[PDB]
Amino acid sequence: DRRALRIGVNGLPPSLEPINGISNTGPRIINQIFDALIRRDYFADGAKGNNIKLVPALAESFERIDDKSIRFKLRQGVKFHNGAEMTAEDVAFTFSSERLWGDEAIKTVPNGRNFSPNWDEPVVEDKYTVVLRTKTPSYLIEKYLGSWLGPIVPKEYYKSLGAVAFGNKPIGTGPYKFRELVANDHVTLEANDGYWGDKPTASTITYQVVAEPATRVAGLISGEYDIITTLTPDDMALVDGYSDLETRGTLIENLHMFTFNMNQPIFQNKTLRRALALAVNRPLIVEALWKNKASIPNGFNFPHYGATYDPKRKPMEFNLKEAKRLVKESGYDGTPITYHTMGNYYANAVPALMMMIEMWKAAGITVVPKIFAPGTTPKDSDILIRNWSNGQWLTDGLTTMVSEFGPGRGVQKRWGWKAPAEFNNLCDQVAQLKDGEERSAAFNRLRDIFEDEAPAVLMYQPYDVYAARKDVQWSPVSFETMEFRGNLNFK
Repeated sequence: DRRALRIGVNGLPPSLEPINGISNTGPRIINQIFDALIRRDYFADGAKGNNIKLVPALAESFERIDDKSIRFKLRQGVKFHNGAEMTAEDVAFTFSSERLWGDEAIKTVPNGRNFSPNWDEPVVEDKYTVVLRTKTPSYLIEKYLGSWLGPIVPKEYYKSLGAVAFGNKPIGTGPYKFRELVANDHVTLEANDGYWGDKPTASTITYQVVAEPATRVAGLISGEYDIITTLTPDDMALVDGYSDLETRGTLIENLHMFTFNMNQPIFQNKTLRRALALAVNRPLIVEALWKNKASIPNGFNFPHYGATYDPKRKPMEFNLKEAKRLVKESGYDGTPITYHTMGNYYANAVPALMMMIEMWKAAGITVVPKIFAPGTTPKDSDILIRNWSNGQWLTDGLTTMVSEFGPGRGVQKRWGWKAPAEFNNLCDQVAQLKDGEERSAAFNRLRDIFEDEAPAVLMYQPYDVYAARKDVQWSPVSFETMEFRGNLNFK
């Protein structure tokens, strides 16, 4: 009989429905209940959990048929946890206007269109064949289907409950099936021994909420948990001291930044935005708070972007001489500028802010913290500077320079960034182009416009730390999720 796995977690997601559950805490549970048509093989070819190789999963085979359509041949006889057979009807429903991207659908799945390409209606050609397609050119359909957008839901069962009720009683095809949810306390899953893939190695997996990281460290020391989540490099020394325990860390595909409400007169133009960007000494922050474990990216550029990653890109400029020149050029009069942060919701948010307040003071700018309480929502008119984070969810450069800072999106529409026409033309174009010299050059150029305009200032790629018993073999992956397929063995 297999061991029961117990994971001490920072929290539980608001839903277990694949899109509504998208969060720092959802994917780790959702990845076990559901399968996608394509799976990202993080450990392929000896990689330490960071490979972007996409391999077929519920799709037995696929063939791209033109610049915007892919014919998928599905695995036959695969069952959902309730006994329903997985067919083209279910895959077409998953990426349909009715469930995901239509006007009525986004009323219950609010990010269904935001995390999707320009989908056209799926076409069911036979019981196990479906064409997934876009209205305009798209060579990213494969990447979107291998992302957190991809999980396949059962048509009849999902339709009879709806997105919110499905999220509290989810049915998928994955290696573990939903047993129970006690809101903000635990989610228990039980082994799906009818799983089309490899036999699950745990009898059950419990995701138990433990708000305090110190209480989680004690839970691992005592024997309440096998694996614990959401630690920082400072907690590594206490855990490693125990010979039967060890820390397991990795860089995650997320980016910490600060952004500006550009409707405010002081941030309507790029001048003072650039001054605050050039005054930030990023290695001094990563040395003092992240134990040099965080990585400072060279532009809005990451190795998981694949063919749109530029390793020869120069790092982001730190120049206090230029920063002081821009402060005076902007007409900045010395009024304190607020920096909103909901405490340390993002790791090291307040200590990073306090370090930057000194670096901005050196440049001639007074920035004060506006530490808002959990449960509060500051009104947009009261925001000058605010911290933010963007999960780089696709294995492509589109997420999040285009998906967040592009045309019609919130940074330009809600926060007022007047982006140059070239940025919006290249954003619309790179969504359509296939990987080549033209696509890679357009991203390198978009990155340059991003730095000149400074609608956000990138700080660093965070370092996520897990801790686990040495008798549980599991390696983390470079994304905010947990993968147990070919990566969960008990000693």
